This record gives sequence, C-alpha cells and structure tokens, in this order.
Amino acid sequence: SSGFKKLVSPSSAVEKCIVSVSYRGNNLNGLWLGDSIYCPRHVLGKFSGDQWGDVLNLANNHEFEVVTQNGVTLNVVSRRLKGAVLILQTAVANAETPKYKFVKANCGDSFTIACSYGGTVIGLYPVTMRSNGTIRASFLAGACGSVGFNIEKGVVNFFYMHHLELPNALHTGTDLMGEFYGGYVDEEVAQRVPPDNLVTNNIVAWLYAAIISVKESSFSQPKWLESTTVSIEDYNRWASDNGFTPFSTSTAITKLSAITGVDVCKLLRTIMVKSAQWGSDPILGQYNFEDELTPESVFNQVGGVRL
Amino acid sequence: SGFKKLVSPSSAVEKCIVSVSYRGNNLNGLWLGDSIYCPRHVLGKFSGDQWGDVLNLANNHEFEVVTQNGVTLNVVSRRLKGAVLILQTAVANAETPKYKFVKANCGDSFTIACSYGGTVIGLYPVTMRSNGTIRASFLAGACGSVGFNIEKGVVNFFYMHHLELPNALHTGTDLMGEFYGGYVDEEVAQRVPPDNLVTNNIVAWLYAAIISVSQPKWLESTTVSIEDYNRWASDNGFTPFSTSTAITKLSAITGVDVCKLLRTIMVKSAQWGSDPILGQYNFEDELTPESVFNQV
Repeated sequence: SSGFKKLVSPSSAVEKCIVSVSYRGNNLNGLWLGDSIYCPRHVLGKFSGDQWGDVLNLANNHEFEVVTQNGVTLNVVSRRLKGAVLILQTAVANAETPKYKFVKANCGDSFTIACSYGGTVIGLYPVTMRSNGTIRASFLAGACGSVGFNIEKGVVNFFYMHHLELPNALHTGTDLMGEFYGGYVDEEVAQRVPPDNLVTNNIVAWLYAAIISVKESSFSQPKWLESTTVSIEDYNRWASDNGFTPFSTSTAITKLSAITGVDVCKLLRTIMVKSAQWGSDPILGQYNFEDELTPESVFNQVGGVRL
Repeated sequence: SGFKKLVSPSSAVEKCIVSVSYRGNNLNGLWLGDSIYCPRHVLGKFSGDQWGDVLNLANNHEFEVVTQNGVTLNVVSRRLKGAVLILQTAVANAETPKYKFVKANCGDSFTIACSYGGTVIGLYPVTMRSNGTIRASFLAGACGSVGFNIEKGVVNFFYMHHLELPNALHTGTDLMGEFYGGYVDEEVAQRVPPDNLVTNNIVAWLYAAIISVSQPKWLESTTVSIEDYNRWASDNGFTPFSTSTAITKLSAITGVDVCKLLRTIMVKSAQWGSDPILGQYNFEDELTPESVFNQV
C-alpha cells in the first residue's frame, strides 16, 4: 500500500445543505442552497418521456414535504424542472448556504460522494467520472439525490446528483443543471452501457506515485518502468483500439515529471507493455491498473514525502 | 466494485478541531466539553519522566488555542494523561457531539481528519495494523489530527497523530493517552514489528465478491479448520482469524462457509493464478466486515 490516498473532501459545508424530500410516499435527498431545493424529478413517481411537465402541473406545492436534519419542515412555494432536476422554491432561504458552483465533470475527474439516506449524510467516498458517464458507487434504496462534490479555493463544487442504478454496481445521475451524464434517462428501461475505458491520465499519475514511493527506500528504479519511450500522438492510436482514454497534457502531470525525472512517454509505453501482458512484479502491490487516483491528487500528496 | 471504502462525515468533528500553539511548536487539538486534547510533545522534546516537571513550568497563557472561526480560547488549567496533554478552556465547547473514546483493534478502520493549523483540509480512511501503525497519506495532516468514525449517532474517537515513520506510516495514541504498538513519543530508534494482512477484512472482501456476482471460478470447495488456518497464519504474514457478528451475518447472506474462504486465502496466497477477484489479483484487507454488511 502507498502513502498516496484517494482523498475525500471534508463534508461540513455540504451536510448543512442536505434535506429529505418526500412526495406521495416517495422519499429521497435534496440539496438546499439559497431558497432552492434540488432533487431528482422521479421523486414525483415512475414516469417517463414527456410526462414530467404534465405531472408537475398537476402536482401541488404543499404536497412536497421537505424536512431539514434539525427537524424543521420547509414550505414549498414554487416548482420547476431543469433537465431531469426538480427545483423546489422554499419560502425561506438556507441561512448557511456555502459559496458554491455547479460544474460539469469530465472523464477522469474525481470528486466526493455524500452518500445520503433520508436527508442525512451517512458516509463519504471518492469516485471518478467514467468514460461512459457513469460512476462506481455504493448506493442503496433511498440514496437517490446524493451529491458529488469537492472543495477548491473555498468554493463548494457540485458536479453530480445521483439518479439511478444502471444494473451491476453502476450508477448514473446528472450535473446540477439537470443534464444527465452521457445521455441516459431517469427511467427503468434500456441500459445501452457504452465503453468504460480505463483513464490514462490517472494511470500516469498512479505510476508517478509508485515511482516516488519506491524511490524513498530504494536506489534502483522500478523493475517495471520501461526505458524506451513512445509518442503522445502514438499512444492514443493504441489506446482507442484497446480500451484506454486519450492521454492529455496536464500541469499536474508536468509538475511531477520534472520532479521524478521520468518522462510520461516511458510511462505510456509501460501501460502498453503491462496491459498486453502484466509481468509477475506488482506496482504498489497490484497486478492491475489503478484508475481513480488523479494527477492533482498525487501532486498534492507528494509534499509529505521524506526528502 | 460497488462496495466502497467508506469515510465518515466530518461536520460534527470539524467543530471540535482546534489550533494549539505553544512556544514555537504548533499542532492540532480536539476540543470536547471544556477540555482540549493534543500531543504532549507540543511542549517540546523530552523523555520518560520529565513531561510532568515541564508542564508545571508552563503558563496557561502561553498556550494559544484558536478555533476554526478564529476565536481564541483562554486556557485555565492543565494536566497530562499518558502521552496526551489536556488543557481546560475557560468556556465549554457548546457544540460537543455525543462521543466516546474507544481503542481501535487490529483491523478496525476509521477516518483521519487530515488537519493543519486546526483546519481539516481533507479526509481519508486508514486501518489499524497489527504493529500499531496506520498507513496514512503522505499528506497525513499535522500532529494532533484525529481518527474517528460514527456509529449509531455517536462519534467514536480512536486515534491521534503523534509521530511519523517512513513510507507514510504513523502511530499515536488513543484519546486516553495510551500509545498503540507500545511506541513512545521520542525521536529515538524504536522497533517496528511486522505489518500482517488482516484476515477478517480479507474474509469480508471475499463475501463482497461472492455477492458481487452459482459458485465462483475461484471460490474453493474444500474446508480448513479455524485453529488450522491461524496455524498457517502466524508464519506467512497474516492476522489470526476471529469471527464476529458481521462475519457470521455475511455467511448467512451467502450459503458460503467461512472456512471455505479461509481455504481460498491459503490457496491464492502461495500461488494466486490468473483468476481475478473483483478485478483484482491481490488481497484487499481494508474493507471491514461491518462495512461490507452495511453496504448490502
């Protein structure tokens, strides 16, 4: 095991914003910021297609039961839909809304999931936005509405809101503008589950981690680190045909290429070599690629290494 | 997997983390009731028997304690408890959550409030290893950072950072002041015993696999004795198995016996093969049985 962890953001500023939203026997989590509550529209019931708007018109404000964790019932005074997200307006604002921002997550981007049940955050864990717009989480009945976020420069960044479980340990949701990741629908129908490639830039960061942690107690470089390079332009051609995302320039990647000495390309060739066939000498104890440790996460933890 | 290594939420804990500065020295503290718990070495480097004499020379006003809100807390009395220093604040922390101090056992996992200057900048899970150490993040958070979890509405505080070892290893005490693994707060040579793989956690991980799916391509159909397995354990770098309520329950969710799993470990241990378990070719020993049961 390494000293390079998949860090989670502290949840103080988010917990204050999570509430439960109930509508005619349906229950899930909502996100309270200002005088707006964001939650998945299916709290309205098992609908589909163009039914939502009609259902909303027929639904009534007072039928939406919203309760804070402190046991306070909030009154709803207006309702609307943005994409697959229902935004309920509260009579009074959340006095402790933090500085926040709705951002769209890319492939590889990592963030924290506030696993919630009944409006209460019961746990946290990191996840990465896969290539097929899904994420690998640990949700249970009622987890719907849980948000994905991180904290950067004192601003809460909301990237995700959980909507449903696509069979087999997979889940999907929207950003906070209401746009589903990928293009899956909040329905119980088809699961055209697209390609989930292994993120290349996270492998690079992870390899830079193994190298760094190995150098701390050895003189010799890892027995799996190739000496021959390959081109950025070249790796991609191989990636698309083998299930790997396209390598992209990253300041974080740069930062620690200049610190370890190794070059990204020696690492890329390593990916090819070990992908085609993994030897019998593990990287950080593993005989399989680590896909969710990001360049930024590795760089931020490197400082703690004994010089 | 859709079993994950869970981290506990931190709001309640963040309201109790503070900044404790002394004479040049600086680190984190835990404020509960009207007490602040922090490592005693904030006093400086001392040994054996001198901590007590050193404390008596200190002026409570030399202890600068600041909350995350920037409020300065006035220290009114002090004491030592094991390797932990405890300061009394003029006022009680009116936002003290229900809590309990518990000693973590080998294999227990909890969350580290990665803190610097009294601020939690991140969170990460760790597990208590057989030798009394925990593999933290290279960015482990300053001394005083606490390890905890939440169970049935109560915050359980198990650990506090005291000293760093190479390879991101750390150790410290419980909140009663007792060191894990018998280490001491001295920058001196100390023996660091073996870090064995946690059997009980491996077992829970396997069940998570069975459930992630018939009887699997590597599930082994043969059985081993418990005392037989522990026999082979003490000389292969493994922890002695000790069944619990959580384990017993996963064994009921699957028909799979616990001994068939103990077998699968022995086999895969000396020679794994090319049959992956949860897309992995190595053991995951940090996913506890309670955590797996809770995720089903």
